[PDB]
Amino acid sequence: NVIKMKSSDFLESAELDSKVSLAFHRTQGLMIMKTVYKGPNCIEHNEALLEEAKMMNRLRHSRVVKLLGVIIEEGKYSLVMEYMEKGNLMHVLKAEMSTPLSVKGRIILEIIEGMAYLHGKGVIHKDLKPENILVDNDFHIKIADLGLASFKMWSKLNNEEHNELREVDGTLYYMAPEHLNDVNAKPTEKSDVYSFAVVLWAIFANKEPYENAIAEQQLIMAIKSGNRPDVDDITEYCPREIISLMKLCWEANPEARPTFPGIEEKFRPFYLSQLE
Amino acid sequence: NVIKMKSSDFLEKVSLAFHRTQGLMIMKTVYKGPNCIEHNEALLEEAKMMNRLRHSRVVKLLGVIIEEGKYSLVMEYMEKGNLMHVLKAEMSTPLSVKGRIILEIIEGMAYLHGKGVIHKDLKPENILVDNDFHIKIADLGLASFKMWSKLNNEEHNELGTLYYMAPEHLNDVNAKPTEKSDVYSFAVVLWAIFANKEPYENAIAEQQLIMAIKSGNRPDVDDITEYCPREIISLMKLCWEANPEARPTFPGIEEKFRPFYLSQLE
Ligand SMILES: CC(C)(C(=O)N1C[C@@H]2C[C@H]1c1ccccc1O2)C(F)F
Ligand SMILES: CC(C)(C(=O)N1C[C@@H]2C[C@H]1c1ccccc1O2)C(F)F
Ligand SMILES: [Cl-]
Repeated sequence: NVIKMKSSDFLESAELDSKVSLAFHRTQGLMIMKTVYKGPNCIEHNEALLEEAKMMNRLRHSRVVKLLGVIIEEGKYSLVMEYMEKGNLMHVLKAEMSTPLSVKGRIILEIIEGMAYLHGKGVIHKDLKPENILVDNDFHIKIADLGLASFKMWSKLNNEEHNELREVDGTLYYMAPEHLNDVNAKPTEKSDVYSFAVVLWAIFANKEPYENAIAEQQLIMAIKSGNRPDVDDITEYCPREIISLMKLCWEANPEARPTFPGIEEKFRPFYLSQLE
Repeated sequence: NVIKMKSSDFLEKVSLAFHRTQGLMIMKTVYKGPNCIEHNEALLEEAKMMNRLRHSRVVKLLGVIIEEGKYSLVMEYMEKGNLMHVLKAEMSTPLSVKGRIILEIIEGMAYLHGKGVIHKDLKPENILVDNDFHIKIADLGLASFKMWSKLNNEEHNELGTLYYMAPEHLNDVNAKPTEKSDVYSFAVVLWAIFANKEPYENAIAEQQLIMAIKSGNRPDVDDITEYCPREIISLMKLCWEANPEARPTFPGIEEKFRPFYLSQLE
């Protein structure tokens, strides 16, 4: 069941850099709060938002970010989630203290475990990227869906005329070429395997791909016609097997890519023998 | 789909099996004898059902041999054997490894319950261990697979149980197992992990012990002469409650136990 929380239960809410904000619950401590809508009171979709909140609460796994509660009040709808101290994956990869190969290896296997969990329950992420991989103080990771790609009613609630905190309209580096300039195409398990491929590269590069691209359409068309992250831009020691894995996972044809159980079967013994 | 394998694909009853292209496996050969032709369709459909369970903490069925007079399940190799065999070795298992063994057991049982499977026979013999001390839950007695289990116990075929069983099933074979039946087994598996031996060694009859267990008696916590933490003793007492409804679920165990493992034991 979903825990129904109140705004009075939280003392202060400091907006943090990437509205997502750090929130101190008065009895249960530090949490993250995605406040999705703030505005005038319209109680139209509350049944579907709560049922969608129930569905996202059913997804329980050690490598998936738990929804802890929801604030469903007059003119404010928030999601409340667990706190992951080191922030997102790209924030950790850019830090002054460098992350060793064993921790990187463990990060990749935890990513695989979490994606396997979600695919096992029929969920396609549709938006796997470093920003959606959150890291605790022991370097263990949890996958989030901060763009609300799996949850239509909460995502549509953001894009509304009444909303003061409206999204006026990063993702495209990790979006599979079949989806670039193709809004109608249905994402699959294979779409996420592409994103993962680009996440692997990023883990060994310590940065976002495609730094030298100038315009958006230049990049879109480049990626659709075969261009990938530059493998020679990996300065530090990435093993041969992980480079082979990312090239396999960023195949142009979806059916040429492996699935996440197939990745895990290959990767886990490699992690244990070579990296741990 | 299930991979249909051949005897010619292997070089050799439970035995070590070398697949000619894929290396070492275990082959549980359930039947060897004359040709039983009728229920090969049900055996293959039951083989398909056991093939749907893919998880790092569950033994994968790699294939099945369904041939003239010979029926075998082929599964992954686990070098150190069952959990009880590893707990009895001359080199002791440290507390951190034991903690990780418990978490892997929890992960696997949560996987299985997530796919609607009740194990119904969780015990150290069904927990296999690899050379790095990582574990996988097995169903070596085919408790979830009636046609394959009945195929073993057949007239033509030429080829300790009670200690982990919840009291609701002792002297009540008709009662339906639940997720909570496995939670009791796990509770007794925890005890065993810190004792390095089977429970109830000093009991002298089956019927005495069964009725004792049904009326609340449990494995002896004073028999633990290693450091078992306080909160794991609290966890096993919670998990071996007489009333099934009083027991936690495996997601409930994990929520408590994982952060305990991470902060205190890792
Ligand atoms: C609460 C939110 C949506 C969240 O991370 N999740 C909800 C559930 C588990 C987790 C999640 C991760 C990835 C895909 C689906 C999904 O669904 C958060 F991002 F606000
Ligand atoms: C092949 C056998 C039966 C096996 O362990 N399993 C089959 C599938 C996954 C795994 C398993 C474990 C536990 C319960 C059911 C189950 O069903 C092996 F013991 F021979
Ligand atoms: Cl957890």
